[PDB]
Amino acid sequence: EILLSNTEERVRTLTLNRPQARNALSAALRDRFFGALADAETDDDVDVVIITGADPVFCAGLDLKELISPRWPALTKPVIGAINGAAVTGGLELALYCDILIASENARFADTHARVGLLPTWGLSVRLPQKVGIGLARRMSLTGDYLSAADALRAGLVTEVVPHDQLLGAAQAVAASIVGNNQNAVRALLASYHRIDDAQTSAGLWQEAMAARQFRTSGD
Amino acid sequence: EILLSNTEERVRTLTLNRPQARNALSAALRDRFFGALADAETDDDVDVVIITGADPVFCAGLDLKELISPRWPALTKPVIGAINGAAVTGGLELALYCDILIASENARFADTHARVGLLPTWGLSVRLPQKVGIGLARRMSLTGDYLSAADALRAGLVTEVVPHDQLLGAAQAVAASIVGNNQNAVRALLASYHRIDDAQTSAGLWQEAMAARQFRTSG
Amino acid sequence: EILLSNTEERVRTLTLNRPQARNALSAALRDRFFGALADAETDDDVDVVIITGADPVFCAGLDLKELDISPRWPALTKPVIGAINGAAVTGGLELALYCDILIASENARFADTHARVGLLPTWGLSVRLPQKVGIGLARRMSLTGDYLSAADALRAGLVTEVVPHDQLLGAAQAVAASIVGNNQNAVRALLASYHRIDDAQTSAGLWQEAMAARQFRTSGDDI
Amino acid sequence: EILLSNTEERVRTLTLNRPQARNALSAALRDRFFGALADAETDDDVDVVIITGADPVFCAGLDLKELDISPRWPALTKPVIGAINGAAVTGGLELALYCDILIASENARFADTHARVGLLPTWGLSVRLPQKVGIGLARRMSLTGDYLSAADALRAGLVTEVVPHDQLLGAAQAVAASIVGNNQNAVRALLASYHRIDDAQTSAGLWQEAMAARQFRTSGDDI
Amino acid sequence: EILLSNTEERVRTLTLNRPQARNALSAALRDRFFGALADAETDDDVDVVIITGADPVFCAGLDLKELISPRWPALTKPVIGAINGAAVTGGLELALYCDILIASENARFADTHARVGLLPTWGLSVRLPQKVGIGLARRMSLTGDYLSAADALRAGLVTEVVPHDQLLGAAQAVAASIVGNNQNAVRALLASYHRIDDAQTSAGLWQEAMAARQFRTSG
Amino acid sequence: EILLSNTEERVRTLTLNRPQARNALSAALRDRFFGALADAETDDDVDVVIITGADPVFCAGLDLKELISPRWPALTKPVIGAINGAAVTGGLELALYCDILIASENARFADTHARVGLLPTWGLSVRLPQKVGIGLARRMSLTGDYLSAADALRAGLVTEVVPHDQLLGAAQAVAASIVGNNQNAVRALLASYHRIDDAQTSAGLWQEAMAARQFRTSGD
Repeated sequence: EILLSNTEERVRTLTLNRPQARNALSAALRDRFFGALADAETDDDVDVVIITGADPVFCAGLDLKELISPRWPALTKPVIGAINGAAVTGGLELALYCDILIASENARFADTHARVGLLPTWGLSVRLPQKVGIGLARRMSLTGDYLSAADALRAGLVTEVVPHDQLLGAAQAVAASIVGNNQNAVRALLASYHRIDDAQTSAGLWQEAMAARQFRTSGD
Repeated sequence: EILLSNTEERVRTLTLNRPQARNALSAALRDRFFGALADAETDDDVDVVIITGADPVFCAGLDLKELISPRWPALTKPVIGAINGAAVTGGLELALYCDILIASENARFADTHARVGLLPTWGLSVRLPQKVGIGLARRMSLTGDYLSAADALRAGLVTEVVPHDQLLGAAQAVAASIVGNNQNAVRALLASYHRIDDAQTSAGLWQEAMAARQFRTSG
Repeated sequence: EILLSNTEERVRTLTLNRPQARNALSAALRDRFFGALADAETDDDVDVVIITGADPVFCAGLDLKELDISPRWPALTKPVIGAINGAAVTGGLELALYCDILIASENARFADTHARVGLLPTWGLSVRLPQKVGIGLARRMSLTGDYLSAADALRAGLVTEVVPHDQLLGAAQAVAASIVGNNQNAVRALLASYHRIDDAQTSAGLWQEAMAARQFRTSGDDI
Repeated sequence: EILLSNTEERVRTLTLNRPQARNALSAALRDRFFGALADAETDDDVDVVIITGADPVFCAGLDLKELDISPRWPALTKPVIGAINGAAVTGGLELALYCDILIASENARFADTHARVGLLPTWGLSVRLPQKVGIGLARRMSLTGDYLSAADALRAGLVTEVVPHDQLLGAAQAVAASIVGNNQNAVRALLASYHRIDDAQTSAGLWQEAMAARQFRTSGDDI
Repeated sequence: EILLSNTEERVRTLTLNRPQARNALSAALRDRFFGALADAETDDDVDVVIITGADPVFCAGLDLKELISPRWPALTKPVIGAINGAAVTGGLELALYCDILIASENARFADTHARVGLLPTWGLSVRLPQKVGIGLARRMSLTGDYLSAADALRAGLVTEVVPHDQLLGAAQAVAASIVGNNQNAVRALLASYHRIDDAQTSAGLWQEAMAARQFRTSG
Repeated sequence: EILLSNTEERVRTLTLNRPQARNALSAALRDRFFGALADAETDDDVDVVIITGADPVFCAGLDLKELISPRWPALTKPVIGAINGAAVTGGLELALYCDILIASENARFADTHARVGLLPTWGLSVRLPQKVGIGLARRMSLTGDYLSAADALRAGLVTEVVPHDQLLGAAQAVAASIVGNNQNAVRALLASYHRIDDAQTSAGLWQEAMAARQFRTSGD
């Protein structure tokens, strides 16, 4: 129940499914999600992964009630994020890991790390400015204010915005187009893109990790 | 006839000219185009280059019938690309090399590498993310779908979209403004831009080349 | 009077104030402005800095009538919001590029005249302009010298927001208020990290910018 | 008693002190050692730190009998001289690699057993070992598990000096004295810069080291 | 006959075998050598590779008579080079690819690229400075002089120098110790070393390749 | 007089010549030296440059009595440093700029920046550890102690050490070997090496510059 999984036309959709807890990532949901991605890489029945959330929220972030190392695994199959509502903090980081984002008109995005007195460890501080721009990333992180779907489209955080009821259809359409191409090339090319990106982001991700340790050390 | 070249008031326009083959880049057309850019760098009558294609396509890519090391030379004179229609795969890569792009309303852009079962070797895997964003580059490369002129503008791939018949006039206008500035500074600054950019892209282009070698090696 | 400073509820606003000279940066105004950024970092009454200009220009660039211009934007851990009220040109475009966060008046516009006057930049334009507006737009800006409108800067990602002229400071103070409302140890530890991550990318470019500027000056000392 | 600390004329010496257990780093000794480095940076009585071990081993590595080992060597601006009195193995080789400056007893020797015991490193061996002994020697060390003698470490550049065993601390304190005699604001501003320059190079490698270690643990959680 | 291959107790030794042409790498010998390394990566009977040459030269470089893209494949199994004599130019580059080197007292090393009017394309301009120091790489490349086995040891190019007749035994000894360790960890660590190294060398190898293209272009 | 210049067999030797001031670099000597290198690049009569000092010192560093931006120009011809005695501080930086070093038994090397309360601006803090190793560079910089010719050979700072009276002969021999090779290739290759090195050292040199400005700012 806490994660749904379904495979149609070689596209597997993973759905975060604790809607009454606004899809917060508990220890259980983290293990199940990150495990489900790893399995999709090795499963010859799947070419593309779509990730989404049960409405009205995509992901509210880590289950802070309950409470952090990075776990997104190495994939050569593409992951499309179908963002159905608020993506906040660690939930925003999940969106940021996706290769391709599409958004409902209901999508919005926020970083509350500075608001709740924490620092990111899942790449926000690298990938946010990479994907929305330096100033917008800094405005988002320091104010903690929401970025709308329309503005996310403008800044290049998502590739498409559609009416709520069309969201999954749109993600499936992009996935069908991928599925219809040569998959040896899809994966070789995507693996190459990840390598080239990783080469630029490693140093920055190391610094994100060190900044978080130092912040935790002095607060303790 | 396959490449047209005209020099006017220190602006040289190179026109890919195989309209019936949608300006597909043959071995002969590669040699004339890349060679023309090299000649342009050292010709003292030239301050600025404009590249374009004979209608209705800018460049369909490599000539796949006939059938790929990089050959765009090191330049300190600016190259404005006037995209008059489809820029596909190899031809998107030509667009990506240009310092500044302006598009007809008819421009559209595509990467069909993964559709036809090849990996890029002219910088697409580096420059496309650089110029349209990671998300969109990945959506383009993996789908093979066209990005419209208007979306190219939004994403920052092109600086201007004008109606089709204003395209060259729009390119010549930008050229005139560059020519009207101090050419010593224009070249020193451009060289510096290239250097700073090259420092960021080198690693990535090497990884692009190795990925292509490994892919060609398995098949 | 060439630089105004005012401090309201942990937000310090620095206003370049030579309106009749378009807020051109004379040596005196540079010493004043850069000195003021330095102080703000050490002042325990300040969490956020806003920089802006006296209408109608934000900043026309260096005082060329008055005129080796080394970089002087100091290491800060507090955010600096640029409220761009009008033209930011050349050095003044560089000041804007240094800001963490920009907000524009519909009156704002942006331009690089380094190639027009035949000089190369030493305050990071060659690195940060492509970084924050895209490569092709940066190259077209620098090489033509033409103005980028507020609408196009928003489209390009150079500013976060365009508002009507009389709302400009209101919009900067609203972002300021939200930052001030958050946990300031976290705000600073994150901004610092953001700055280290960015710096790790820009440093090789800034060195090459500086070497290019030295080489260009030295070959003109042969003309 | 598991860690000795002594402070003499602005030089603090930290001696790993479980000789009969070869100065293996138990959780208690790690908390003690790393805590002590942290304190030294904030202590106004200390300009220079020397780390060494109780004879006959410098440090045998982590307490494996006792046994996710994240990096804990803190950001310091004061120099740390490693006086290597004997074997430094695996984690203990990593502690030595963290030092700014090494001096060895003829008794010192160095080894990486990560591949022998089937573990990957997370304290920077994969980055710093090639950095400070050369690529081929690092690869031969890590892959064979064999010992590198003091003589060969000097030849390779891993240590700055080899002395007779009973001169070891004398030689570390002599370097300490000279550093202490210099301008300490300059000593620290330069060391800090040295650390930023190095860090800009090592950071991408340290991240990749960490990811490799995560991937290796996760595929063994399938065995 | 041109490449010898023997597998023993999970150690494979590849021997360049054109002694009369001083193991010069012909088109055919390149294909067999590079192909052999690729086969080695996927052969489950192999943990460690040793490369060496038939006496008296390790490798004289490319076969210049007959007459250069890089082709050393991505490996996670260690390659020990047993340098039995002269390693020159292309052949120095083979030595530089190896994870670990051991030398006969007869080994010597040279870069004759600038003497014969060529620029390197197999990583010399990156890996030589990396492995002997900047000063010495530059003295080597610009002079064309030999670096002796003993000096190679001092400078860190090789890990061990042994008398000529102990060379292979010295290489097999290191191989045995690697084989005796946990191979999962040995491969994961080696892959990680390669990755970390590749991250530092990519930009440089791209610049190496472009410098070679520009040089070939002017002549 | 303050700089000597002589060209034999297409090898130009530049000799720092204020021996009674231990070849300290005054404003005049800086202009004349850095100008002399720039001229050698453009002078078709020259293939190699050797730099050295009038005995007993190579270079004591900047004329501190008198009192700093970097000025070593872009060269494609090789520069061999013939180090005849002490190379200290800015003088050590000069040695570090050379492509190839050879040393008299009289050579020694020192960094006194921390001793005299200054920070380097001519690349010491990048190139020292590049060429002698991280720990030795740190030992040298923080103690200010001399490194001998023998140890400099060991650490890889110089390529050769010879008796004092043989020093220039040795440099001329290495230069003759260069001169006898194909000069199009010598220069293309050396230009490529400089590009590859510059790519690794730029970020670090920028940080050296920033560290120096910040140190000067706080001391003022």
